[PDB]
Amino acid sequence: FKLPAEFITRPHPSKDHGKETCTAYIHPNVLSSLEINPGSFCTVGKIGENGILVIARAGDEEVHPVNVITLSTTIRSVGNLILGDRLELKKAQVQPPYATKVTVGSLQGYNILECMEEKVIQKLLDDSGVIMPGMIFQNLKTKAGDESIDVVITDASDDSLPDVSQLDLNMDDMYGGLGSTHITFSKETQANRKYNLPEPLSYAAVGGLDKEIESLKSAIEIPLHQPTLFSSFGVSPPRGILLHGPPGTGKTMLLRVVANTSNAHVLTINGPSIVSKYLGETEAALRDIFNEARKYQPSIIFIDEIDSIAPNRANDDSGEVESRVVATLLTLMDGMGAAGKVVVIAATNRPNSVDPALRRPGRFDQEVEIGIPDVDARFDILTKQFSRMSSDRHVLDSEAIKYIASKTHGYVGADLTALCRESVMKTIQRGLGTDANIDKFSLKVTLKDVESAMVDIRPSAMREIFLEMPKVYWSDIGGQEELKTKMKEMIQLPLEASETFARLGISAPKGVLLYGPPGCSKTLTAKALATESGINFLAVKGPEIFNKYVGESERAIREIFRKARSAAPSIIFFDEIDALSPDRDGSSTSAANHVLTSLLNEIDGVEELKGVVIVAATNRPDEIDAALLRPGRLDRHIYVGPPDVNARLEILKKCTKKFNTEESGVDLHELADRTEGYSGAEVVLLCQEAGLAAIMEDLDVAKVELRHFEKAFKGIARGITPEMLSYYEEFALRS
Amino acid sequence: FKLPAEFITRPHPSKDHGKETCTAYIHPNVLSSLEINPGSFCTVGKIGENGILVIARAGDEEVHPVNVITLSTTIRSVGNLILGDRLELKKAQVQPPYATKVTVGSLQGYNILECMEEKVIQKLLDDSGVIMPGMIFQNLKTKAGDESIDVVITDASDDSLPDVSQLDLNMDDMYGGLGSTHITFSKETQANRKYNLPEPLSYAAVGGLDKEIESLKSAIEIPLHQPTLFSSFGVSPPRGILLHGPPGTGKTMLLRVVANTSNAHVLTINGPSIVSKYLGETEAALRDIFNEARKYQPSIIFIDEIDSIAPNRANDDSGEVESRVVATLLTLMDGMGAAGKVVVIAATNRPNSVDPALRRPGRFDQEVEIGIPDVDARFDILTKQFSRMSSDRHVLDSEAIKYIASKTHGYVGADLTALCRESVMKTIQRGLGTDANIDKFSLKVTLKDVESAMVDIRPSAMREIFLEMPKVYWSDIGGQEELKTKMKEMIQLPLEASETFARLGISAPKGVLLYGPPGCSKTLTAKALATESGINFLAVKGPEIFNKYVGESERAIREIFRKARSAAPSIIFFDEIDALSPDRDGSSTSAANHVLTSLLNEIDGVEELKGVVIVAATNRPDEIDAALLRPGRLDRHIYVGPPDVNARLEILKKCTKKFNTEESGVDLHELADRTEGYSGAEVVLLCQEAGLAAIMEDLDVAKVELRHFEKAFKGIARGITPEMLSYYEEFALRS
Ligand SMILES: Nc1ncnc2c1ncn2[C@@H]1O[C@H](COP(=O)(O)OP(=O)(O)OP(=O)(O)O)[C@@H](O)[C@H]1O
Ligand SMILES: Nc1ncnc2c1ncn2[C@@H]1O[C@H](COP(=O)(O)OP(=O)(O)OP(=O)(O)O)[C@@H](O)[C@H]1O
Ligand SMILES: Nc1ncnc2c1ncn2[C@@H]1O[C@H](COP(=O)(O)OP(=O)(O)O)[C@@H](O)[C@H]1O
Repeated sequence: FKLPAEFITRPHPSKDHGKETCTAYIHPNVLSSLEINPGSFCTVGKIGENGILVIARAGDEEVHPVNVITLSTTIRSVGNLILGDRLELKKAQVQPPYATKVTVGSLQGYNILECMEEKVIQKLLDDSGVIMPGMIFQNLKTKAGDESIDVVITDASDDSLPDVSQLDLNMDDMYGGLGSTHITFSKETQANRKYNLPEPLSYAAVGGLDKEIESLKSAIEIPLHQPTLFSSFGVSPPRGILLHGPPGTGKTMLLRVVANTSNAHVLTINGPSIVSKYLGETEAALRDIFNEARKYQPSIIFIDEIDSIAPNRANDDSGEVESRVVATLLTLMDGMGAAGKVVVIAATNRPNSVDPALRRPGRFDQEVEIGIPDVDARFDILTKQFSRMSSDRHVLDSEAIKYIASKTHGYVGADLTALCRESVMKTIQRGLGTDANIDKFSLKVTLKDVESAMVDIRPSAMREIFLEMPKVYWSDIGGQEELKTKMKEMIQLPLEASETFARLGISAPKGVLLYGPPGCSKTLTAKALATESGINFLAVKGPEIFNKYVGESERAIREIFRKARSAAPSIIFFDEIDALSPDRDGSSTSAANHVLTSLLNEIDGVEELKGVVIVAATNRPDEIDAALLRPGRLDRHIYVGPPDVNARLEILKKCTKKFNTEESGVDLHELADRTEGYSGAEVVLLCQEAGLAAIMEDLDVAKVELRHFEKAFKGIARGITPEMLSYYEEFALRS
Repeated sequence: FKLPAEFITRPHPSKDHGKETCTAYIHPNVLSSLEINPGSFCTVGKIGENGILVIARAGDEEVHPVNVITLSTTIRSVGNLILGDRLELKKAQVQPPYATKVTVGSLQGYNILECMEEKVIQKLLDDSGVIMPGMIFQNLKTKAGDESIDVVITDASDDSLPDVSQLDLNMDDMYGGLGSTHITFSKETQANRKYNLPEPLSYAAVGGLDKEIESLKSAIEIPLHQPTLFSSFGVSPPRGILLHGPPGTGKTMLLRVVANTSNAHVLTINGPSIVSKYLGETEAALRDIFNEARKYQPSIIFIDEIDSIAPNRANDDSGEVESRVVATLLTLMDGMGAAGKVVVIAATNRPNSVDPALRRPGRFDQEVEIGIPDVDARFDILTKQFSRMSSDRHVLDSEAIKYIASKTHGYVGADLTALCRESVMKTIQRGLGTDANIDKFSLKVTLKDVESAMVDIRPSAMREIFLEMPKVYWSDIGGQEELKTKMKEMIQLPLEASETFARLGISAPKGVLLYGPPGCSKTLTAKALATESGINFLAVKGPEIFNKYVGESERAIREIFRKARSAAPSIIFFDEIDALSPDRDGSSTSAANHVLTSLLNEIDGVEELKGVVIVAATNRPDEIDAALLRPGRLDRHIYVGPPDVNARLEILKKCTKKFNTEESGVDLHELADRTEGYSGAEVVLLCQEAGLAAIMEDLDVAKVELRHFEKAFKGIARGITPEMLSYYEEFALRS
């Protein structure tokens, strides 16, 4: 009449040896309810993963609750079982026929033990059960030397009739006291790929994320493993940790890693599955999971897609499962325990869509920010992936890895794995369709498939409000020497003399204004500074922040200011301020005035932010209001006129990188002399036109001829007039 | 067949001794239904944390109904049980093994009893129970010296095998009349933090709320304790109290403290959780709650999230749970009784979001308003927090507290608590990473972690209507003596001649206006006046009142005017009046005209605000309409022009305070003489630019040289033209 539905796993206590494989503590009523003899094998469905881990069963001592079951740490780790997964029990399969080879693998060790062995076979196969796909055991105490040693038993040779049961349980035979089947120590094989066993996630897979993953590790370590330190204080420890960022950054993998590396109980909600038609069913499920987490002292709560289950209260009054659930859960967690050891993780894609009641400092104080990987992080990810896929299947060199990382500017970490997979597909196709099913070992991995993959991937990460570490070197930029020297001076003053300024009480100007021709040297300078300084860079587009709704731009400005404040000292750059600054001449609406007063208040109004640096670039400097155009804020002004010969030569070389300079025969000096009064955008347009003319001659071309460049120069005009130069000169004279 | 659903606690009547620990006046039918011996222990589920206050059971005299149960005031105080809490009976647990040490704590006392103790052990352990966490007993009557003494039994070393029992009750075995176990009279420590017992809240915990908390105390004391006070005049006592203010200020603490300190029944609704699919079920529960509250004379009603459950009728006509619940609750509260003794507390985040039908003189006339804490209140809050934290874990001198309070101009109590929490987190992680898990007591809490915490706290309360300025004294202010006696006269007339105005009929003109070139220190003088005068101030900006929603600006203006009226005679200053005033020169929406008409009607129409003083400053006189430029309303005009020679000399002192004048070699008056066409803001800009030049010339210096000041003067223009000064003089002449 008990009718058990689901079970919860639990590690075997008391340590020592005991049984350690077939504990399977089950209430006698449940033992009789399954119509299977207790002193025999048992099966744990765990709603999937067929094979069902055939293991022997044993009785309890009347102190084991029905809802829990012990499947031993070894089996829990081998089967990729995490504390909190739903477990189901049913009848057992046929008895194991026999074992053929059973050979160790010597995980994370150099092997060659011999003396250190001391008959591992006895301590390994003496246990009842011991399923042959995988055993891992603690070092215990072997001879003199202590240390930690572990072995794995992947490799198999026997054949089992039931294809559904891939776990192929085998029996153990012995002859002795205190000889296997033709030894067991051989080779240092890794996890076998034949059975496709689930390899537990580890921190080694994630690379380039070190600082914030370490911070999260500490912030999860200090509540749970050492609660007495806080219990001495007793100041309401934090329970919620924010994990948000762009999609594809790998938050799910981080959650899996922190769940696997910790033996404590965790909760994995399915999201909308908890939502039910009944009014009180959701509350019953919430209180059930909460009291389950409270009953077992070490517990962790994982919540994903908060914006879906718990949307914003004001944004949408959908009803049913709504902010009432938020209120109930907050009230429950606000008094569930004084100190305890409980961790709640809120992993959401966009905190803005989340109810701002969730984003309260009192409860959800801890916040972790995840951004798109930079060049170093991308290189680390690629190297880790190459190490994981092993050198026997590829022939690559590290310089190609830097080249690939540099070629990927806006690529996300999720894009790299797909790029590798599609490169594998391209290599497989290029081998098959060409050589008629030749051996794939020789072809391995090359660079042409990777190049084709990055050409045809077409990522959807181009549109974004924040780009992280643009890549442009000083051998690619174009500008005048005085501007470069000045920018170096005012980037080296604050970051190297903040303490000196604090001692003198003068701080930093925190304002730079740029104005010049629309060609170049006004926008690419920000990217050059971002690449050189290695500091966080914020780019804001004028028309982008404009919205039909009035007041949205104010919220965007507040959000970007908060991001700049919370994202360490950085530099803030605006692409075009001339599209929002004019509020009188342009007869703009109240939104422009609100934006102007907001930026005026944020720059030097009743608040001072020494760490951040504000730099702006504009095309026409006159329409900016005098309130913003005041010395003290953006006081520094640079004339920065049209690019000179070497800068134009440099941008021509940059545009000629795809082509070959020596094949064309151009010395880069005649073209620079001919193109002197033009602009950088005009130079790019001329290069594009010359390339089009070259490729329309005889289809694909390996080089561009000088006649095409001459035709492009003649046909296309600069479009610039001395009037704008005189206007800039007279504006600079009055300033 | 009775099927008891839930039970509510009640203090043990008749005083005396009786049981006083194990009264347990439950109906015998419930005892028989649970299949447990009446002379055995009992437990209350109270939703979660099973094992609360294992206490022996007994029977009643068939008079007390099933719903109400009694567990005595001692157990009520021990378990922090709120009156009328929902309790679910559970089966008993096996008898306690033994008591190990037993030692008193001497709550709220200096201990050292000895002579007047007179063997409290016999009376302490003669009663059944004596639980490990503690007991609370009244002083009763022992010898002479009256007064009140209480003892708690916090510290003990009893071991219990099951971790489910959170209260681990112990048995009683002592020898006495009318040899122990290692005595019990020792130490005077507080509640043990190892067992993390829930300490009830106290009025001393909340700081900086003295006036409003005393008003709330009086408002909740008038109806209940002495209903005759209000029933003598026979005008019916109020039943509802409105609590409102910024989120996370004091509401939950007020509710919890008034619930704990009052022996009356306390009931808190679950808000939207009560709402179900059945329309009539919630309303039937509402009559059930009202009948339960009316049945017992001492009762407290707590209402939360009023806006969520009772929105504005006109704002949203959704359906289902709607104004019908408002009408039924209004009818229930209108005719519950004639005099009675019942207080209803309504804590809402937004008063305007609440349905105005609720805000009625006959129902919810009483309102409690709590603003954002000022410097003094925040300092008191921080000092109370450090007092609670105690000096055994950290050291903090008073000046650091004052500096932190001054820095945290806009922080809220929740923000301060979160900042302290993540300060402790940062200290713990820093110590761990720097010393490999060293003792945290030696490192404790310093100012560096606090500074890092306030840098990375990411404040969210900056966008607030109420703002507090930095405090500046007249010595810090450099200004001319001209008009100083005038402004002293205007500030001293309403405040120090209210009776003279009332008798003579002169009243308050309430008209002060400021004008002149930007940087003429009008805002600085207003801030200095507000700081020195020691009077309440309301910070109003130009665009701040301008709201995107139609009518929101009018509501904000009405709210700020009501706050000024109810916050004693004060001063209201507009930072930028040159935005709301212009309605004819430029194209403006009808909202600006409505605001102008409303302010014109408020300043002098129909009503006169004698107590408060209206002062404003403008950047251009043409923007002010002729309607406001009339005698009686802003008739007084203060020139407050550019600073004089002596004023600029005094200004130069403040900017040079960080530097040292002696080694500079300048006389500090010749530089001021050379700078006569500038303004105070312009002088500050010149000093800042000179400091920037000094730090950019040779980095670290201890002084600014004459050459730097000369270069700053040469490179910066005054930016002021005589024509605008002439226009200002002409405008002043005509008015
Ligand atoms: N830092 C990384 N290193 C390696 N692979 C990564 C990284 N970030 C993402 N990936 C790749 O992206 C995929 C994992 O994406 P995952 O779903 O975990 O991302 P997420 O940002 O948490 O988003 P989602 O909301 O879809 O869960 C895998 O293919 C994985 O290889
Ligand atoms: N004056 C204060 N001193 C110390 N801590 C405070 C103070 N005010 C608020 N807090 C902190 O903020 C938390 C919540 O604040 P508070 O209880 O005052 O909010 P509330 O307005 O009643 O709640 P809600 O956000 O639900 O309306 C407290 O538990 C405490 O940690
Ligand atoms: N002599 C001075 N020393 C220091 N600060 C000054 C001085 N004069 C003006 N200020 C600062 O400049 C501000 C003056 O504001 P103001 O420009 O008059 O406002 P508005 O733009 O409405 O005219 C004040 O907030 C004050 O802090």
